[PDB]
Amino acid sequence: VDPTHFEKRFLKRIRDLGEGHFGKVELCRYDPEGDNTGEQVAVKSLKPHIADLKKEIEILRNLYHENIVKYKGICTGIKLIMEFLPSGSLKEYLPKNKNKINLKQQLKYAVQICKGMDYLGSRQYVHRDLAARNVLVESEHQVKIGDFGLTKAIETDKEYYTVKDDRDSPVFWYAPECLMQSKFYIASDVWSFGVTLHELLTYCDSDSSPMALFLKMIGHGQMTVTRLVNTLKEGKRLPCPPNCPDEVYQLMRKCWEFQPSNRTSFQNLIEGFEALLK
Ligand SMILES: COc1ccc(Cl)cc1-c1nn(C)cc1NC(=O)c1cncc2cn(C)nc12
Repeated sequence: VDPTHFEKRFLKRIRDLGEGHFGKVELCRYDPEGDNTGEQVAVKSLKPHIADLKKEIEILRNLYHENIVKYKGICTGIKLIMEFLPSGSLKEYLPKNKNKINLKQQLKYAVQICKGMDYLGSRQYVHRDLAARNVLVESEHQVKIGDFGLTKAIETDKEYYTVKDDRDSPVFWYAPECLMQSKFYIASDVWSFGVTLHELLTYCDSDSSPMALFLKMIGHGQMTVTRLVNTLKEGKRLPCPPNCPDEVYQLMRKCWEFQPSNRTSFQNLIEGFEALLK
């Protein structure tokens, strides 16, 4: 018996957890005994791209870290089976738990995101989609990177992976090199982390989301990106979140050096946050 093989006959759908343009995540119970005592699992599938999900499955099957959602197996199109985190993403969790998640907890979540991302980069992968919606909450004390749908392998001795396609990109989390040349470096993930940190510090408030704040700064869906690149070239950046200490904001700003080669590393962020937590 292969513990990573989930038979369709016993994989029972319970309800939706979330959905995108092409992907879907559902809560299921894998219930071979048929009495509703089986383990609950999160199941990612595609809406009725298949090659992409097979690549994501193989990436996650080979990642093992406390701040990366656990791979459990497959159901064979194909479905990806993972552990289930009932608290969902930071985007759903933070607005409902502000009283519980103070600055000290926010900085510990920032450390955990950095550790999971640093592990990913050590494996020569660039995530390309780091945002609060992709950070899952295990508990009030732990977060995990929870999706790898856009993840690419950077070739050995190369510094970036080039992605040119017709798909909708999270442009308000993208570094200048991603917007201008579709080049993704590990440092491009650091830029996205700075935006995710801003979301975490604003408790994922929609009125002060990266998209809302950049749209206020820039003033059509087709001219948006050029005005965003120009704003970044001018040295403009997302403002300090409400009640965020300047020392935290300065670490966030080091994520957003214009050139990828000047940005902080994830390990330097971890050390900076650990110094503030002491
Ligand atoms: C990262 O989240 C997503 C990624 C991709 C897509 Cl199509 C949707 C979501 C998502 N949206 N919402 C509202 C809630 C989501 N997920 C979960 O609650 C979830 C829970 N436990 C383990 C999970 C593993 N994954 C991939 N997702 C997991």
